[PDB]
Amino acid sequence: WQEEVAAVVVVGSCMTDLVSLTSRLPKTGETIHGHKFFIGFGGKGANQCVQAARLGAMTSMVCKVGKDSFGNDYIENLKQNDISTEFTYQTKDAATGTASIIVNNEGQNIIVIVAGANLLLNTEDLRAAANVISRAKVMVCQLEITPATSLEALTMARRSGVKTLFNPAPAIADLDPQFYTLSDVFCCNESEAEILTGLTVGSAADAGEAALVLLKRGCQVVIITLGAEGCVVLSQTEPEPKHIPTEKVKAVDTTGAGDSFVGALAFYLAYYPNLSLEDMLNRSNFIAAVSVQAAGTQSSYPYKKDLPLTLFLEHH
Amino acid sequence: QWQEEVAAVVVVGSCMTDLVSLTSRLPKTGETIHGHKFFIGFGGKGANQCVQAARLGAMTSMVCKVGKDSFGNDYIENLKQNDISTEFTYQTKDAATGTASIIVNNEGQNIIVIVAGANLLLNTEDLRAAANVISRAKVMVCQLEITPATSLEALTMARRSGVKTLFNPAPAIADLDPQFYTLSDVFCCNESEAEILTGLTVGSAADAGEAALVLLKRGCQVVIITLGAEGCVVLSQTEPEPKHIPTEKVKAVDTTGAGDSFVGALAFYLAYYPNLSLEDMLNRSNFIAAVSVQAAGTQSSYPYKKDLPLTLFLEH
Ligand SMILES: Nc1ncnc2c1ncn2[C@@H]1O[C@H](COP(=O)(O)OP(=O)(O)CP(=O)(O)O)[C@@H](O)[C@H]1O
Ligand SMILES: Nc1ncnc2c1ncn2[C@@H]1O[C@H](COP(=O)(O)OP(=O)(O)CP(=O)(O)O)[C@@H](O)[C@H]1O
Ligand SMILES: [Cl-]
Ligand SMILES: [Cl-]
Ligand SMILES: [Cl-]
Ligand code: NA
Ligand code: NA
Ligand code: NA
Ligand code: NA
Repeated sequence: WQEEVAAVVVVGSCMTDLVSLTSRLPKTGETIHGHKFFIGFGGKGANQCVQAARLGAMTSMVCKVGKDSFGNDYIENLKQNDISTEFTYQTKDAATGTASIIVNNEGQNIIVIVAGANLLLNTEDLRAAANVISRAKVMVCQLEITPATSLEALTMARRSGVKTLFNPAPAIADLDPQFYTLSDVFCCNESEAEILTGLTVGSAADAGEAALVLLKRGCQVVIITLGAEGCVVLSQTEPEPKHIPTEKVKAVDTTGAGDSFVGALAFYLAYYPNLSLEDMLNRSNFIAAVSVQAAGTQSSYPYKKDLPLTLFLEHH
Repeated sequence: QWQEEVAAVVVVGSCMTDLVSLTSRLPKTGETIHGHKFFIGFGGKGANQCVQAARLGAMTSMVCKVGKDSFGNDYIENLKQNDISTEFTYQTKDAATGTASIIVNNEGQNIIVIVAGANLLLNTEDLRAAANVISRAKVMVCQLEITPATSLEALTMARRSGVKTLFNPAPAIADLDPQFYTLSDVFCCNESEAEILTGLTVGSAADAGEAALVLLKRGCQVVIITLGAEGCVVLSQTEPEPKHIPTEKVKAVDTTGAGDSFVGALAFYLAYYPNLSLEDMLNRSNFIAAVSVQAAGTQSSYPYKKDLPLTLFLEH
């Protein structure tokens, strides 16, 4: 008997985060000593997948890691979060992707990303995932893997009528035009928006303007997250920007909040399709805001059993 | 056991996992950059020294503390692969294995963040359980990448048993307890360490000669200051006139870890060739350290006895 399908498929990155906490950031040629080191699980794709899974989504992570200790440990992390690893591949040709992060006591950081194995996730690897993709409700992609691969995944999703949620992160100024036209929901932050559009974006009104450019490039729904100001949304049917504020909380660590938001949104798009988009975004704001109230990235992302029941009910 | 060969060189000191990312530029505050390769290597001054000695044929034992974690288990396998005893390599769940996060551009310039972690939990009770191995050694080597009190106690234990002490005050500490000098049979440091320890400007063999005498007068029996490509300068209580021992000119590939190669070669000679003159030991140690600078990769650059000329192992 054919079992429950994954409703949320994430094609994207897994990165081992190698974090050192220090009291100052080093300069060229310097050695410095920090006071704490830890390994965390990151990568935009996996962050998003994990948030959606913890909310109860059945998910499948399509990604490539290394045939190495960090890749075996990432696979176990996915499984622990009840994520299908059927299309989590391993390769000996490159190490699992890494992010080396140095963070001083003011939260300023230096980051060196080596994408590694993530970049060897190829179009044949996606084709083997075709039946899972075609049965999904939502496909989520970012800009951490090879762009040809992500383009293919969005293409495959469209061909089966699967909703596409694209997060253009990290952003680049000459993004292939297809990424706008293949996105049903296009979601980025202020700094990404500024890179994509060339406009200065430092307010919800500014984000409104930038969103309109992204819409005219061929997006259907455009969401710009705004940190503690919440998010702003527009769409082809309602092109007037709608600012969706979020209640004032005292942040502990905002790292990974955007991924929390996107994963929440993927969950809602997949399991609650009749909610209004404004409702989905209020809920996604809420969930991301819970994540900013805890340290870490993925270890901050809330589970369904710790969130209020009202986040899982149909509209009042 | 008593009639068989025991560890002649016991190193009480540090082990660090090197987390290396290759990039084309070094990042600055706030920046995220991408590199093109990530790999894991083995470092820490104590383990580096031990590895060089072992490779030259010494029977060695590494007294150190790593984490009860993957990097600790791997560090232990690295020690064993290099025929080093890990009887007193401890593992703790209370901190992670020491790490060095190293970012290296294409010119070989680097930023390095060290988190000493587990190395700082090596304590006097750990040394007490190692007391019999320490007491039976010919040479005990320590540095300053563990708690200084612990290196001091190791030095003390060695002196109580008549074991030769080789102290590398690296990285240096400006208010180093005076007892360290009185417990050091051979005190070996580099120019920049000598400057921190003495307050003198040290940028030449002649400057080093002066700083060395300051160190000798603090109570060291022998003082050696390494000088990079200029070789080393040595003095002793018996012969307080500086002797500059040059090294033949080679084309360096990577000098990282050269001082540890020199120290480990010296420990080897002190333990297995005690009838050589010191000048001879230092000529040979310069040579071996100069071999290491001609290859990439720190411990992976440290030569083995079978690849070195026969003249390095001939007797008095
Ligand atoms: N300080 C805060 N208070 C409440 N919610 C916050 C918040 N910072 C972030 N969020 C929530 O997380 C969402 C994503 O924020 P954003 O994309 O700005 O995240 P990010 O990962 O770039 C970290 P940051 O916002 O600190 O730069 C926001 O839409 C909001 O819902
Ligand atoms: N360029 C070079 N050519 C030949 N031998 C070298 C060398 N650099 C270092 N060595 C050898 O290594 C020994 C230790 O040198 P030093 O203590 O300066 O190493 P180090 O680990 O501090 C790196 P660096 O010397 O580049 O600053 C020297 O005494 C010498 O024998
Ligand atoms: Cl610190
Ligand atoms: Cl692109
Ligand atoms: Cl004494
Ligand atoms: Na983001
Ligand atoms: Na958080
Ligand atoms: Na040194
Ligand atoms: Na070298």
